[PDB]
Amino acid sequence: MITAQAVLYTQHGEPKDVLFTQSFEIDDDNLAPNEVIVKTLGSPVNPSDINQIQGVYPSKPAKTTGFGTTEPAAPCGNEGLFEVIKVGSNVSSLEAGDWVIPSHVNFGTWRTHALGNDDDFIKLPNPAQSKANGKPNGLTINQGATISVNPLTAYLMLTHYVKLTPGKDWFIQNGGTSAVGKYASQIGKLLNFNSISVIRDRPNLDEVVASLKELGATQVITEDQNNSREFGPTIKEWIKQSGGEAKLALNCVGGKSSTGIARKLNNNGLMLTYGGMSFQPVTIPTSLYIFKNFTSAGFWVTELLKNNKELKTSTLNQIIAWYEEGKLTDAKSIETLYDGTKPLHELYQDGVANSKDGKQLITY
Amino acid sequence: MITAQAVLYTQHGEPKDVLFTQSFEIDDDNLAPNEVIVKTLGSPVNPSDINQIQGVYPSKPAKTTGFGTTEPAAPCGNEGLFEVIKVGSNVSSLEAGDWVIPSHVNFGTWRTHALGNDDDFIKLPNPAQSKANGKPNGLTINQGATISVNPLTAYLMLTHYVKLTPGKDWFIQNGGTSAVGKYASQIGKLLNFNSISVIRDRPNLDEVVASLKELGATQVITEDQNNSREFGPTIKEWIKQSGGEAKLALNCVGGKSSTGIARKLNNNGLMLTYGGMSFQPVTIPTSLYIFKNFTSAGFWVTELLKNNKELKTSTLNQIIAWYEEGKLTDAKSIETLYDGTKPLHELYQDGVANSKDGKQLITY
Ligand SMILES: NC(=O)c1ccc[n+]([C@@H]2O[C@H](COP(=O)([O-])OP(=O)(O)OC[C@H]3O[C@@H](n4cnc5c(N)ncnc54)[C@H](OP(=O)(O)O)[C@@H]3O)[C@@H](O)[C@H]2O)c1
Ligand SMILES: NC(=O)c1ccc[n+]([C@@H]2O[C@H](COP(=O)([O-])OP(=O)(O)OC[C@H]3O[C@@H](n4cnc5c(N)ncnc54)[C@H](OP(=O)(O)O)[C@@H]3O)[C@@H](O)[C@H]2O)c1
Repeated sequence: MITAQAVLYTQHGEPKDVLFTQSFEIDDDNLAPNEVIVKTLGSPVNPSDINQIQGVYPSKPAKTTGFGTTEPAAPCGNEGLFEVIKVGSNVSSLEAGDWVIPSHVNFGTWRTHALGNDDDFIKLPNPAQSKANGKPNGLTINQGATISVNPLTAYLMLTHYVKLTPGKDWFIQNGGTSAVGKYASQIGKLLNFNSISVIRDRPNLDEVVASLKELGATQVITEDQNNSREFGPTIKEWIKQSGGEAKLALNCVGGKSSTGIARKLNNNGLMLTYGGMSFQPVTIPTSLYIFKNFTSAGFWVTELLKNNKELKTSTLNQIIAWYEEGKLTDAKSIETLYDGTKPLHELYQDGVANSKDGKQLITY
Repeated sequence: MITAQAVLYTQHGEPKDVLFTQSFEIDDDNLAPNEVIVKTLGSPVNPSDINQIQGVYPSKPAKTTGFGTTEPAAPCGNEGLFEVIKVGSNVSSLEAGDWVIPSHVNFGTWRTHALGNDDDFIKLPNPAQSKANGKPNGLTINQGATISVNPLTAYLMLTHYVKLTPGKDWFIQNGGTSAVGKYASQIGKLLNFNSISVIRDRPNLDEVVASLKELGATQVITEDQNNSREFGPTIKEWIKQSGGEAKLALNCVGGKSSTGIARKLNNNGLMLTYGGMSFQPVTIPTSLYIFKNFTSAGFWVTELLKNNKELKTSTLNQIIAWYEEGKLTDAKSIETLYDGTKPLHELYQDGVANSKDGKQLITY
């Protein structure tokens, strides 16, 4: 008989307002033949998780009484890393000790345990298994807990929409310091795509520029350079010299930033909007559409991979392989350990409030 | 020897400031074997013509001294209807009396005459020729003079990008009172597309609404209604109750208007931006891209048809056929006749100044 904790809400709103923690019990002695019990190792706070609770994200778990509430309640969090604790009599694809992520969104990963069927999960190698398998590296908890959204998002935006000629063509991305952006820089490096990362200026600009170039940005500019008519020819020359074109823009900021990166594409450019961190709309001069044949589209990993297990699997497999080979590193998280002294929902509330500090991971 | 008149400018700027009339001589007796002389029958004042004169349009005729000026000067106007006055010895694609339009932009149509080669012109049937061909109608001067831009633009936007299901699907367009808008409404009716036209409010709204519905708009709303969150569900009902979807948005306004019509599309909607009458940029909420898989693109008839003679021909032929069959009517022009007493440039300056009154056509 396991006592678990889950972060719930019964009504949408700001996480600081509507979240609470619900204790509930899992009976490890009553597993159906295809059922599995998992224990959470870590799960991040993503913007989508927050948007989901706020009610402005049209993919969400049902509100149910399943965690022992009287009011229907929804769990929180869409990705995370779990460890298999026990499996039913008919489960052969998972065993105790295995690492898994949810196979689908809306599973609720802001909680200590879960009961599910074996097909609710996708197996990741644990570090012991990686090492036994002759890999130079095993996954860290943060790498496994964050493998399913941001790395896939970067990979798919860079490969699924426009073919960049290796060693020649460019993508331009804003939110250069974001977790997605750091994955995008690395994957650009691994696939030999040139890239410009746009970041907000900061006192240690030089340090951050150096870090992003190491990850794999070709050039790094500030949003002020992004805004600059004067600086524009600098960017054109970079591209001219490469013999390639700027064919793809990645936008998770909106507002002026989206305008700026759109302007820097060659004619017949494509922008994918995948976030709006500024809360400002995507703003594009009429002339880009008419005269430069700019196209502005969206990207939603959840929808793309909704009914494409094949694409999810091969992408996820590539990310796993890169980690095991040491070719990819994670967007690092600020980690907060749950030990039962402070209610679980307060840790996540803190993670939401502190997300400005950088990606937050709640660990167990 | 023919004495002609051309509207020119030596320096870019507002038409009211920079235009003048230049007399020039055309020799009707010494034509090269491929050369053609034409007499202008009518030419309209279009936004792009003004933008060229203003120097804010990326495609413009070269400044030249060929009209007999000291300073180099450019001609004005991109479309018009001409009558063939005389052809060279090797010309067999055109005869005297034939009706033609320019085959390419930047021809300079704000003038009485032109000398060019036969391939500078595209033949339309004159009313004699339509009659002899058994059509119930021949083209009018305004229909010929304005056939080459706005109706091709409306047709191509409606048919070249997304397939609307006849009798079911919708497009939504702003600038509903524009010439292009009025063509689109009719072409929508002819192809059995449902549509919403968004227009600016005005004293005679009821009359304008009736007029556009007569042309073919299924529904007409004001920009206020376009902006209204409360009115939104009413528009969604129109589309849902028809059994179709709103798949296409046509934008020539920009700004809040572009936002509003984008919001009315179903998932996987496409917006085509073909103008920016508000001078505000195309503004799209991030959520439409991510969650509605909205796409925003451009339309420039000049670029699209620039190397697609077959598509241009097919479209032009259909527009001609509908006029001939009496199935399509022109967006009406306010016509100013040049009798040679008032300087030609003054007629066009007036046309420009009065273009807010509606499409202006100078006739000869
Ligand atoms: N569509 C999808 O499928 C999908 C999937 C995953 C993620 N996303 C989106 O990707 C974006 C980043 O996600 P993440 O997980 O990588 O988050 P993250 O690690 O927390 O990074 C947040 C980023 O936003 C920047 N930022 C914050 N406020 C800003 C502002 N007002 N103007 C400009 N930049 C601002 C931050 O830059 P600073 O360092 O300067 O503060 C940082 O780069 C989010 O919009 C998220 O919703 C979308
Ligand atoms: N990209 C291409 O290939 C292409 C081809 C043809 C035309 N166009 C563009 O299509 C547009 C219409 O051209 P047209 O020849 O049809 O001109 P038009 O007949 O003169 O129509 C002008 C339209 O603009 C509206 N308008 C004017 N000022 C406005 C403002 N501040 N806000 C909102 N609406 C405003 C007018 O509405 P009101 O009645 O209320 O005044 C009217 O609907 C222009 O932008 C033109 O440049 C583009």
